[PDB]
Amino acid sequence: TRLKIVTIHQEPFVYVKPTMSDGTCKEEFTVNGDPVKKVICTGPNDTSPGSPRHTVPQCCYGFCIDLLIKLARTMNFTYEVHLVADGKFGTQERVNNSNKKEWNGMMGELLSGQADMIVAPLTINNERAQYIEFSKPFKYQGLTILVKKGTRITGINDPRLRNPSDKFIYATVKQSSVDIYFRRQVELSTMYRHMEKHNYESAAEAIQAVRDNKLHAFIWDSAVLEFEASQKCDLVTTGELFFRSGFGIGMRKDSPWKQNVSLSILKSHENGFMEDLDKTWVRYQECDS
Ligand SMILES: O=c1[nH]c2ccccc2n2c(S)nnc12
Repeated sequence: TRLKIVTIHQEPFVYVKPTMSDGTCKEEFTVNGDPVKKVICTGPNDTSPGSPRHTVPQCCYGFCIDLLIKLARTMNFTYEVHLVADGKFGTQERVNNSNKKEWNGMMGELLSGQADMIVAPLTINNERAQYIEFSKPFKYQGLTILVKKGTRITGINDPRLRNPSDKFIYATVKQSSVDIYFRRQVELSTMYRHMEKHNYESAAEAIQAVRDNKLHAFIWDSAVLEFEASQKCDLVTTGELFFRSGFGIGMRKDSPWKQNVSLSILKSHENGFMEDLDKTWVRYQECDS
């Protein structure tokens, strides 16, 4: 009767921290002085490779955890939370050198029944929606560009992007959905020729490169980038959001929970719950002084 929830490590939607020796979560508080709600999430012990605990209890919290808690109380279900084993959101890939394709990441865990519900900043798109159901979006999604403050880029149609040169370096994260999407679009091939020269192994490295003036612009999720930029006085996002969609809760097709998850989200938009989440989680009060 208890739902298996899969989520993924992605601040500020889901923070992942160790439990204490007792197996409890450290008591912490929000800017408003409310207790941070924390759940126990088991997941791959990436922090301690070599540990005899391969799958380890950890403390999860953030925007998506508050939202999970709201859903559970509103729809009266119990749950246990785990972090996706391969650390991925989910793409469809050929397996075993055949023509059979399988989803990995959280998409795969949902389809195989290792998860009953995906609660994460999971981007709604047409290909995913062929295989699962999304709720109404709890938050809107798009890409944006991270730059040093002062750098002016209008957005995706900016000439320094559309007509690239070594004078203005931009990039994204290798093997991310952004990377995979860009590399397959005829319309983006000129941009991609530039980007594949500069793509970074991880978002954190790319963000640091922008601070270090080693990368001029980083193309990534706008929620992640706006969160990161708010921490740093010398970092800003710039240009119009682009390639937009929304984040939704994911469930298997014809799930008995789908309508109720959507109604709960619509209620939360209307009553100010979602806006309160945005206030609590999404932006620093001010840049580091
Ligand atoms: O559903 C997603 N959500 C994502 C949210 C933030 C950053 C990357 C995300 N992502 C990637 S890469 N691939 N799928 C996703």
